[PDB]
Amino acid sequence: ETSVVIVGKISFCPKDVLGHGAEGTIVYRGMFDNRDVAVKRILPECFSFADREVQLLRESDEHPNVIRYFCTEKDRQFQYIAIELCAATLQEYVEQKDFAHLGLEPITLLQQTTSGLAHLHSLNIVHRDLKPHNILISMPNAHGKIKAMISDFGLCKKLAVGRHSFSRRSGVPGTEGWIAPEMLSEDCKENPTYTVDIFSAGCVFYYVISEGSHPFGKSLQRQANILLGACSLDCLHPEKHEDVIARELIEKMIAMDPQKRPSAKHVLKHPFFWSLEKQLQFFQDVSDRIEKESLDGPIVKQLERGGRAVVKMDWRENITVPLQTDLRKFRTYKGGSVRDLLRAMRNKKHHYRELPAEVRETLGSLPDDFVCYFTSRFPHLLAHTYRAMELCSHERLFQPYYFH
Amino acid sequence: ETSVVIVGKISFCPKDVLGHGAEGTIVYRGMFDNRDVAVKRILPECFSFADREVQLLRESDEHPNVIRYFCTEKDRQFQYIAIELCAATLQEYVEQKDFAHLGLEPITLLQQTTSGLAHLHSLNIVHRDLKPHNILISMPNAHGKIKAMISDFGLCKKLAVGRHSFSRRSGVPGTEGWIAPEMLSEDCKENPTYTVDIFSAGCVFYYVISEGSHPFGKSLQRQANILLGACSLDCLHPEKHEDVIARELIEKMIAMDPQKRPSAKHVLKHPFFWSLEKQLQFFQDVSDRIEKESLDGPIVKQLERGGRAVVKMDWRENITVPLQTDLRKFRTYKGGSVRDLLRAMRNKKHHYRELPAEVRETLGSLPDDFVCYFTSRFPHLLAHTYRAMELCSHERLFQPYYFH
Ligand SMILES: N[C@H]1CC[C@H](Nc2ncnc3c(C(=O)Nc4c(Cl)ccc(NS(=O)(=O)c5cc(F)ccc5F)c4F)csc23)CC1
Ligand SMILES: N[C@H]1CC[C@H](Nc2ncnc3c(C(=O)Nc4c(Cl)ccc(NS(=O)(=O)c5cc(F)ccc5F)c4F)csc23)CC1
Repeated sequence: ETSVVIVGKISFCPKDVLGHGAEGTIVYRGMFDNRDVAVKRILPECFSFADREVQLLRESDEHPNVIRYFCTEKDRQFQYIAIELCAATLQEYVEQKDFAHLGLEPITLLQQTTSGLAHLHSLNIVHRDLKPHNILISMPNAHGKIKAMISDFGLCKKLAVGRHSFSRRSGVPGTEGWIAPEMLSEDCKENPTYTVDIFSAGCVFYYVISEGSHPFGKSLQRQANILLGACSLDCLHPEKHEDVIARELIEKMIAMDPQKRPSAKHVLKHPFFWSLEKQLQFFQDVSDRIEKESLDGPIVKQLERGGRAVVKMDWRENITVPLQTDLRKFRTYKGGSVRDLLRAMRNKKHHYRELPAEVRETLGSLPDDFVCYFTSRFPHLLAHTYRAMELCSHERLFQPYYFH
Repeated sequence: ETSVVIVGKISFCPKDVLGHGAEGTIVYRGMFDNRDVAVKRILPECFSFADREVQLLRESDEHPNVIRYFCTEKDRQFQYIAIELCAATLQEYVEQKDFAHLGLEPITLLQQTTSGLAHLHSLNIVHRDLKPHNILISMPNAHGKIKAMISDFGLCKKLAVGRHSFSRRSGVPGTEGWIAPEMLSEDCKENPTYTVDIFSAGCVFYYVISEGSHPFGKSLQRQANILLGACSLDCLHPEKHEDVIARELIEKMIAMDPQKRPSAKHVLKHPFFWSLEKQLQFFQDVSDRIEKESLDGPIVKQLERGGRAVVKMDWRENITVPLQTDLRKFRTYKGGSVRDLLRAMRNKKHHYRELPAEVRETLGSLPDDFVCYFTSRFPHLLAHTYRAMELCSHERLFQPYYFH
């Protein structure tokens, strides 16, 4: 005994409220062409912007991590925008989940969000209101997989061709606690640009992997801390390898200097998104790259700068006893050298199949267990090597690992 | 002074005809929700077919290489189906002289098509009408890039739950030339299955890379030769590396025994689609795997079976003089051995940075010219090594290269 509203090909039940937007807009569950949709109702004072918004998303190239638009209808009083129906917000995903049964789904979710953002930016569109509440989680497809989608383009700006920045004349679009600091600065000479989205995404990254925390604290003091640069990444412990890599990326995404934030396409290349196999492949390509480099050369000096803390003074003392026994039968590696620890890894990896069964047992299978054997014992190895080998980042061998 | 037809939210100008077909079929250029679309008009004698097939298109169309459906309108006389407006068919792409590829070359097109096909089969949808006329080429996107899309879903069937097969009662295309033989024979025990699409795809593959030829002849003799098993791949040359690899894949796709045809996901794993760098990596992983292998073990024995033709009696005599001069130090490399050829390749890849400038100059840069140096001189090496190392296809290191 429920009621239906039909405006053209868009139908919805007024009792199925999914949320409330800005300016007294309501979102309903509904139907369009017998597809499940979400239906946003807007006011007459919004008809000009909605047509501009719809024209933006109807005309832009489709992308799997940008929400799919279906149809707009107008009646005597309202406009209605139908889009793909989603199961949840990213906010509800983080509140209502336990990241043990998910595995790499949180990181895949952030990589999809970042792909969507890189797609917007390459169309010269700055979102300016990225936040967990308007990153949407799809309904499971026929195979049960889900994905993240960027939505809510009311605050976005399409830069003119040739422009790389926009002026603050419109003021401060955004939501308190996710606004880049250069947006709220009286004495900032440089116009904001695409990197306002990187700062917001950085906060989202930390929000997801911390399962609810914000780099700049609780919501009431959140935006004040941003202006002061008062951030804190406590949930990332500095001696767990996964947390070190995540901290290296996020710190740059939320950096106070906008020009120090990586573009969205840079973010996607970071080791935060590397599989175990690719990390070991990076260690191998590095070890091969520096095998004939002199100890006085710029590449090795960079790699050894701070190296004793990376290898924990003597890495041969921080490995398992069967691998210590096996390393002594051969030429001696220098225990304080990052380069030699990489050389030992490359050598045990290349000769894995002929290693004594005791040594293959403590290393574990190639490549997953093998690489974690080293990264879990030397949690700064990959981050430190990644930063040091930035010198070779324009060479063909290191193209899969960096971005130009 | 041109006339406009409006049927619901679909409109079109009947002067803008795009094609004709059976059952009084006409396709027009038109509009829907202010997008350019193609509009197909069908008769009352198709209302029954049409709705079932529109639903299957609506369940498949989220994949980027499946045509996107937009709207369907029922008319007091006809039915009208609006889909994404496209620029060309695959047929026009192959047969038109200076067809701008727009950053889309034949291999990427075939891989896009197979990706779409694999998406369908994973939804338990068999297409059953795959041919160049109903693979479409998109309009360029905002970045100027184009892609291929499967369409013409009028004959596609969703298999019943638990069936891997369908019966020949209701869904064989009226236009022949591209139909798997078991769809049209009578002496047939097994019922047709997904591999009817692979057979058609096999013919399309040849049609694209041969630039217009069919494996089974021209027009009317095609389907007759298909039922006969009389095919010919003579555009694929036996002494060109790309053609040898292409022939090894197309041959299994159009195989008479439907059970011997690889699935669409298996096709995608075939070296036909490997980048140059992946091919060089396969050679290195093989060479490492057999370095300590017994000369009389099954693996090396398998690798040397027919090795003389692969290395052309003496591979040391079929390489450039600078590389010959550089291999002189390695007197352990036997020129009659496929394994030793692989060992020399791996050794010069590993030590590439240290090689003299003469040697690097004839090899070319790593990894593209380097791997082509050898495959262009030993056009059977990859195909032979690939088949030979199938003995190691269940080992973790050779997971990426095979299909399990
Ligand atoms: N508890 C859960 C919570 C999640 C619920 N599922 C949802 N599924 C899908 N959408 C939503 C929403 C929601 O606001 N949609 C929405 C809608 Cl309908 C229209 C416009 C915009 N913005 S736009 O920029 O104008 C815009 C214009 C375009 F032409 C295309 C895309 C656009 F974005 C928008 F963002 C709120 S919830 C929810 C299910 C119940
Ligand atoms: N020289 C160039 C040539 C390419 C032209 N561009 C095109 N762009 C986009 N579509 C086309 C087409 C074209 O047939 N569309 C089309 C359309 Cl509109 C609707 C349906 C189907 N499928 S179906 O099997 O009929 C079919 C039947 C059912 F009952 C149910 C579902 C179905 F799916 C289809 F396939 C023909 S040309 C062209 C531009 C000029």
